[PDB]
Amino acid sequence: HHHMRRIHFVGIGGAGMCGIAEVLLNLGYEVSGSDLKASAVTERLEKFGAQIFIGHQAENADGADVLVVSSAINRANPEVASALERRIPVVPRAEMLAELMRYRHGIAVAGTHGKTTTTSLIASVFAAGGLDPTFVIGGRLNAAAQLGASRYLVAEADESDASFLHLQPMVAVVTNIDADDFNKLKKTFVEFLHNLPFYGLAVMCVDDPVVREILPQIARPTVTYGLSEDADVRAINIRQEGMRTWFTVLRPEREPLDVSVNMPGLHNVLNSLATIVIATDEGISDEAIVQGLSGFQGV
Amino acid sequence: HHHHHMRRIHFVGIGGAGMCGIAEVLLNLGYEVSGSDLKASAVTERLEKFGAQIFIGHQAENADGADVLVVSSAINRANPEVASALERRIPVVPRAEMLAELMRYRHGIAVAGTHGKTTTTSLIASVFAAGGLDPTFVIGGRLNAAGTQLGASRYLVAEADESDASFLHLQPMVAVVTNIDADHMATYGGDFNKLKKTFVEFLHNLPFYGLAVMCVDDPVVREILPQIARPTVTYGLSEDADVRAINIRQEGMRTWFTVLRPEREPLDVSVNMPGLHNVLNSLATIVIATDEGISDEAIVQGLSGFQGV
Ligand SMILES: Cn1nc(Nc2nc(N[C@@H]3c4ccccc4C[C@@H]3O)nc3[nH]ncc23)cc1C(C)(C)C
Ligand SMILES: Cn1nc(Nc2nc(N[C@@H]3c4ccccc4C[C@@H]3O)nc3[nH]ncc23)cc1C(C)(C)C
Repeated sequence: HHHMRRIHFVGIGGAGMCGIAEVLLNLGYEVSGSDLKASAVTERLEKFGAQIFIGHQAENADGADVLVVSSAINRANPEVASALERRIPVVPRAEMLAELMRYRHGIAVAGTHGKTTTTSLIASVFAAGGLDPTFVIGGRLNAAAQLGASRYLVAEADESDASFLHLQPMVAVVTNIDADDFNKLKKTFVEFLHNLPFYGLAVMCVDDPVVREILPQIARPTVTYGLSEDADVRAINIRQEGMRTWFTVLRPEREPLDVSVNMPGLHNVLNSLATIVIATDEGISDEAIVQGLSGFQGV
Repeated sequence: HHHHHMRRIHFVGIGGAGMCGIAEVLLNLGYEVSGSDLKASAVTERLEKFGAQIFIGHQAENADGADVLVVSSAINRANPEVASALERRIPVVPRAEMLAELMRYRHGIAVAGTHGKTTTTSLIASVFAAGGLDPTFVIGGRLNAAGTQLGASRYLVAEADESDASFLHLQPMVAVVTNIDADHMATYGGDFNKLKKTFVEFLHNLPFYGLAVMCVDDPVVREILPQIARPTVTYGLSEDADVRAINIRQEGMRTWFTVLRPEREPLDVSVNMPGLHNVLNSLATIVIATDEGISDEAIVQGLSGFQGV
């Protein structure tokens, strides 16, 4: 009925691996893992319930329903070789990482520029609202308290990643689609957005020419943002004051809200606008949006 | 809306035989459903009794309040309901896309493969009904339920056509591949190779906790089996199938066979259709039924109760 009970990580002390294991533990799965040396990472994992093996031997994979490996599927590893011989699924860590969105309210931040900063800004505003998300930057899981505890999983989505077209987010942001086959690149972003359920939300920067271009092709609920006169969630009254930028944000069915972001540059007004759309969608108060954006120090 | 962005779905032409079933399921899921049609009918009256809001005629205002519009297929920008929706960035989707989407809300069992999808879908529905699971099932783009409340049960069984635009966007809990056959396409080319990758990508839409049900009698299914990084149960007459038919006795139009299953005693079943392919269709059904926890008696009675599509 449920065909994954025990997940085994080959190299579980690795920087991308330990976080995923911790989330799977918080989800209630049995997690085991092998690593070449014990560390604070593995010791923390066993206290969360991981079964830790030092060294690689075939028997370490016994009982596992699925194996997670760092990247390449290396049959020279005896744990992997045992799994493959017995037809146990072996998946790269990026695929298990994407899979985590199936269990959480996933917010995927895509686009050529601004993914990392916007992900960080969302995490800071959600923290100010007490929503304490787990968020993924550079393939590493962090919390804003065990990983995966929160209802929310905020993750950058890199268009060049093999897992990009397999995410199952509830909310997807596209900040821009930039040339830095471009037409195949556009279709990739359209297919990404159609992985939203019909009750999900596509958050689209209409200041970006290509995002605006593909907007009518997205058959999912949308909120647009930008400085553009037709953006649903719009920045006006922008006054750049040294290291902080003040602006008023217009939102559908809300009074104008005066905010500031504690970083200069017009692109950071855009990163903030994306964050505001998302925080607004989750019911975060004006006060928490103001504190998260203006209290922010950097990625 | 906030957090959940679909509350009301509007159907243009809701009285159509392909549309009314989808509306009924969405109503059973708890959504608000509205629909327009050129004339009232017994179909619209039934939908109104289930809670649908019915509009006769097409006027832009019929779409007011809708979060998503469903059209039969083509998106006709001359239709005032469609045009009003598009003007407001309300998604307008063909019914095949809304139909695919229903699997997200249900324990979806998608039956794929070049041959046998309809019979296997029907047999699974027959066995799940015998097990008291009251499945809704999809053959030919039409929704059906065990008896005559579409969508009431957790279970949704649907054929998955590789040539459909929604094929690589299904979210099943269980996926079947009966075979991957080139038919009149040649075997060792680029076209057939793209078809293989399509089936592999389809199976990778299973969650890691889902199940891939794979006919290893088929050469191409056997070929792609090592690429599937999902839990798999294989079936067939092959000696190495996890779930195997043996002791096959073809009796006119009725076929007896014994099924071997891991950790189970051999089970004698029969199907009321001739041909080894119907033994294969039955084996796929037994794998899924076994995985679901359905009793031997429901598997036997479900398979023998089926007379045809
Ligand atoms: C940290 N960071 N964050 C960004 N964020 C966004 N950048 C843009 N576009 C960009 C932009 C915006 C204004 C002037 C020049 C450019 C160039 C590019 O076009 N669009 C956006 N929409 N939502 C967010 C966002 C962009 C950047 C970089 C460019 C400093 C790496
Ligand atoms: C109704 N129906 N149902 C089927 N079901 C399955 N057919 C096959 N194989 C197929 C087969 C079988 C016998 C002769 C020719 C072919 C071609 C392909 O090879 N494999 C299977 N695995 N699970 C189920 C199943 C097949 C058929 C047809 C062929 C009568 C349309």
